[PDB]
Amino acid sequence: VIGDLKCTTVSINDVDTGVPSISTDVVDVTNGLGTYYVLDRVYLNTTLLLNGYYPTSGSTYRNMALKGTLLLSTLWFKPPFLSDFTAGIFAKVKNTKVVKSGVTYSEFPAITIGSTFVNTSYSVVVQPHTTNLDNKLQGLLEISVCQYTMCEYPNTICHPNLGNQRVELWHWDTGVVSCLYKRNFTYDVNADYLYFHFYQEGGTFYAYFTDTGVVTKFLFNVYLGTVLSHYYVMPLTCNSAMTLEYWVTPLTSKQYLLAFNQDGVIFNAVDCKSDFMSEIKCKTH
Ligand SMILES: *[C@@H]1O[C@H](CO)[C@@H](O[C@@H]2O[C@H](CO)[C@@H](O)[C@H](O)[C@H]2NC(C)=O)[C@H](O)[C@H]1NC(C)=O
Ligand SMILES: *[C@@H]1O[C@H](CO)[C@@H](O[C@@H]2O[C@H](CO)[C@@H](O)[C@H](O)[C@H]2NC(C)=O)[C@H](O)[C@H]1NC(C)=O
Ligand SMILES: *[C@@H]1O[C@H](CO)[C@@H](O)[C@H](O)[C@H]1NC(C)=O
Repeated sequence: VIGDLKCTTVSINDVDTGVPSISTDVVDVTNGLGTYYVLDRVYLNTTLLLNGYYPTSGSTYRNMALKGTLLLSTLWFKPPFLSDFTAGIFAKVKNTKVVKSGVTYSEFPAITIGSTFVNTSYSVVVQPHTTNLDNKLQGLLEISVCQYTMCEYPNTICHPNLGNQRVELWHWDTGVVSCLYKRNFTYDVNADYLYFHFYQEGGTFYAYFTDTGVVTKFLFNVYLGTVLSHYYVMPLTCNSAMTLEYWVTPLTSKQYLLAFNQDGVIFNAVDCKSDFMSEIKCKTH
């Protein structure tokens, strides 16, 4: 169980198979991927040593995406899918683009980061939403940090035009809900991959993002005053048979050597303590 409101009892499959296999991918930071621009300053034709929240080059992502249609399996809402959120996580999210009746769509999972996922605590939610405006599909990231009454078995659904067996049910809250943060951010519905840094330091939750290139850029922060402990990528139920990828690898406080080109772009990165050559390279400015 994720949150502890019994929101639904419709098409829940509690009988227990094996635990699903989670696909893996090797972390490669060489072209800048996994790094973010420094918000307070732009760098040009230079290379910089700094401390940040970075993944371990050479370790793995896990594809945390769960695609469904009608049946929600209870296994989806436990480890290894409910996972630990310590220092932070770096996300590599495929923008699944499926074509139906002349229209290309934009679908990928939503993620919640929280402690207990009870309405006595604050949970972060990053949920995509698309809407048809002037016969052209636009995309938003709906970002909020609230005292959500999260559900046991939280899911999202795809665009109605792709059809749905299920309603969307990841929290249940009729009244007013206290929110530390809420705003929407647009994203390019034509992007192949979206990239996310989520981390926490000194009671503050941070977030970075990009839908262009491989190097993220500051999205928001908010002071929570508490420590978050878990993340859950929610299953996305839909009638289209589509392929979802939500690759997550942990961040830790590390030292990276980043190279900035003439346009201010991070085009190369080195994880200093990852391998022996990276150690030496960082030790030679
Ligand atoms: C805050 O969360 C709880 C759920 O954890 C909400 O509802 C009650 O919770 C208790 C214990 O979990 C259950 O035994 C009750 O059955 C729940 N109520 C109902 C009507 O089912 C509680 O209402 C939430 N508060 C707000 C303001 O959303
Ligand atoms: C973030 O975007 C969503 C989607 O555009 C906004 O939700 C809509 O708001 C209108 C008016 O408040 C409602 O009548 C619609 O039903 C909402 N759409 C859905 C799908 O729920 C939301 O208000 C935006 N929030 C912020 C803070 O910008
Ligand atoms: C580095 O940056 C400057 C900034 O104008 C640019 O003109 C120059 O061509 C770049 N390349 C080198 C090798 O300095």
